[PDB]
Amino acid sequence: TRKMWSVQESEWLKQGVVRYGVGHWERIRSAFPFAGRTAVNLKDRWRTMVKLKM
DNA sequence: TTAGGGTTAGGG
DNA sequence: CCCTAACCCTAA
Repeated sequence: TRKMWSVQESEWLKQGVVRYGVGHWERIRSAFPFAGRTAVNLKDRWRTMVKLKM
């Protein structure tokens, strides 16, 4: 069953993009305790986030 | 391993 | 429901 991204999970992705740049999905995943999220999930979530503008 | 188009299932 | 966010597919 798919799982909605929490606000904490979302905030981790913003700080990861700030600290390491966009496209560095596997580097951002190792910098935060992402449980059950792959680097592709992070890439998809970011595209989702820029559409909703977050 | 990531980018970008495509797929799907669950929540608004 | 059914739209869209969370998924998948794959070239390079």
